[PDB]
Amino acid sequence: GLSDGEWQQVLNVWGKVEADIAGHGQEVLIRLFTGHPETLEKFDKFKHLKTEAEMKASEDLKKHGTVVLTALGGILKKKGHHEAELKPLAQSHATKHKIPIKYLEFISDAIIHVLHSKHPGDFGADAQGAMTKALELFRNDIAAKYKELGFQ
Ligand code: HEM
Repeated sequence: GLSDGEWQQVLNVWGKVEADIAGHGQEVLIRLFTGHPETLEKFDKFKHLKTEAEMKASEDLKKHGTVVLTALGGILKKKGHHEAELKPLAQSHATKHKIPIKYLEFISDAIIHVLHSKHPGDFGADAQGAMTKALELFRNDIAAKYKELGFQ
């Protein structure tokens, strides 16, 4: 449950991401994969990436980063009214990709890390609070769908 002012902060922060969705998406995934190498194993199409240099050079990783952040941005712009947008992602990530909710926590924190890394001094405490709450809401609603599906 975010207030109007918190959603305003989220969407203000998101404008930073939308200015360079592929660069943000790439760095989010690289942060996830390097911070939590087990997550790489969930991607048949990225498990060949042995080094961060290879990840950085991967155009397909940037492409997927764009897909991920485009989806997330579409969800965030719903300001919590995202049941229709979230449902297929929860279902695909539970049933097809088999992504534990822990990895969604990892990527949530990776987003925060990337925002500070790319916008040092420009991702204020209020913005971090609001973005964190929005990612928690996202993760929590996914978690509810995971529970429905019995997925761990
Ligand atoms: C912000 C969180 C995330 C969003 C918005 C997101 C979004 C997406 C989207 C839109 C797709 C393609 C459509 C689909 O299959 O449903 C996708 C595919 C996938 N996602 Fe995610 N995802 C997220 C987090 C994760 C995490 C944390 C993992 C694994 C650690 C993961 C693993 C995958 C895999 C394995 C695929 C299929 C990739 C392929 O083979 O093309 N996702 N994701």
